[PDB]
Amino acid sequence: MENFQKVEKIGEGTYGVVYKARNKLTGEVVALKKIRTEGVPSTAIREISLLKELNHPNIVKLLDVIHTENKLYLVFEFLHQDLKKFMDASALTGIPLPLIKSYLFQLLQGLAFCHSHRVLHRDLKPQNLLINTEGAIKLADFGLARAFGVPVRTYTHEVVTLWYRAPEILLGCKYYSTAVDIWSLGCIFAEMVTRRALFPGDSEIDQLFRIFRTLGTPDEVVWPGVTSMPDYKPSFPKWARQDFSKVVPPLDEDGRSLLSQMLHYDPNKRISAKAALAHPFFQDVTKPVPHLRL
Ligand SMILES: NC(=O)c1ccc(Nc2nc(N)c(C(=O)c3cccnc3)s2)cc1
Repeated sequence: MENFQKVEKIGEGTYGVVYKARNKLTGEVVALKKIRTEGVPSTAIREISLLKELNHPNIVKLLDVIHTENKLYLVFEFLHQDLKKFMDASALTGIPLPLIKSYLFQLLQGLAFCHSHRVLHRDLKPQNLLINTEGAIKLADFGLARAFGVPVRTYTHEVVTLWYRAPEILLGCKYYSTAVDIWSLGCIFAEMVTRRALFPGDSEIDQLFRIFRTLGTPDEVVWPGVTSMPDYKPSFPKWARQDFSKVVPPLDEDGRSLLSQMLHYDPNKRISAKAALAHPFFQDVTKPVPHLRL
């Protein structure tokens, strides 16, 4: 990269490779994401160019967009660690509840902001959540399937994670609502608490059935319209819903209650980010600083 200096490769997202780089001129350290190849749509670059204005303390700042040679480069502010790494590093002891609560609260603030601006993330996962030494956590990547789509892998043979995908997506809904982000965040919340992914599916059907085995196979009573969904099959096994206290022990009732609302099957009953911020679980929220080893 003529203007930069790919310090190190720090990821390989579902579109391209992310590098840590220094602006040889400004000297600023940034995350540079290279995107795939035969001209690159102008509709996306306009969708992207729209993200530059989406600034919030809990959203990774998109600094520059550069189109050149069937290659699209996205320049983002750099953060030192992602939540996946932090969770793995905290696996022995667990992330303290107050920090879990702070991170959840901040991510809901970030989502309330995006959603009020009619922007959906669509692919929330621990690897797309970045943290710093000051205790902030920010939303990164944003997918962009409305300006690109769901990739078969990433760009070069890679197993896309389905663990955080909302059921309406798995059932073939063609129009996603902001509810898909609340579902993913609920899955991440559970994972921070238990130190185990909630629904670790290894295929779309296994992902769906893992959800059904835990929350019960949905029906018209809890999810009006579900049996008419594109990929719904009357032949799906009928599993009973599991007691919620068994899913995220030892989370307190306030936490369970909020998680249950973030995981409602019906996208329309699923709690909004705005409403979640008002939940009693956050009455005593604070902003602890994490112990980060960089
Ligand atoms: N695992 C690591 O050591 C690690 C180190 C530093 C990072 N730091 C990152 N900073 C930004 N801004 C990132 C992104 O904007 C991003 C994230 C995910 C997909 N696409 C773009 S990744 C992330 C991970």
